[PDB]
Amino acid sequence: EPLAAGAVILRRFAFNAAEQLIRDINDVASQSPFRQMVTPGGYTMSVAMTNCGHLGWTTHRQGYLYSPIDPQTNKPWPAMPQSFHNLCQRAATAAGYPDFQPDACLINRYAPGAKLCLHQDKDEPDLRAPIVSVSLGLPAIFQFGGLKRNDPLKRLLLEHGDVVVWGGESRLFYHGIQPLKAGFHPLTIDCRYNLTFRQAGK
DNA sequence: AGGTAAACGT
DNA sequence: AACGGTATTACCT
Ligand SMILES: O=C(O)CCC(=O)C(=O)O
Ligand SMILES: [Mn+2]
Repeated sequence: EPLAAGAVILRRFAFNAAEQLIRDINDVASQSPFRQMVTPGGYTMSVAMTNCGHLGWTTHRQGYLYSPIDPQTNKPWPAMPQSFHNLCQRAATAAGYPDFQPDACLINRYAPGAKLCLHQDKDEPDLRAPIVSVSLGLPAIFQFGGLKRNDPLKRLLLEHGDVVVWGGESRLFYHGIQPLKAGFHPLTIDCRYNLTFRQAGK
């Protein structure tokens, strides 16, 4: 019944914290605005993104990279809000990863139709640390597979406040998001946000 | 050697 | 529309 070895879903874990989380997303984006990044191959992603914390995930021509500087503003990413950090630590603890210290939070925003094709999170040098993923606003279908792209997928609806954590044996599993269905949510109005916490540095 | 980008047709 | 090809290569370090 558990998501996978080392992996768990904490349904509605972030429900009570969500209004403050969303105020702080708005604050982060007021400094480093959401933008749709362009892949190395030249395609614009459907998800709009920004980052907070000491390191931010970015693409550039040469690949994927963590950087301490937002290439759009040329200034450091905004500091990680304490609300984000406190929620992360509680969720990580509840999921069995009490020692997790993220230094990076990638904020994804899904408009209707936006998706994330199956991928692995492998840009982090220390793969001992888990990923903590917090869903806010409109629901989305999350794909969670195995070590190989063709391993069979579990498909789970992720609703507002749901937190998923993966690590250990499932750290490098393929995962993704199916094209967002249009809808209404009273706190985000017409979108989904996802916060993805990582330990990106050493 | 090995790391690793990947987001159209059936 | 769920599944899988593509990187079965071309380039870095
Ligand atoms: O949006 C999600 O639920 C997953 C996001 C994700 O996998 C990523 O940003 O790497
Ligand atoms: Mn991911």
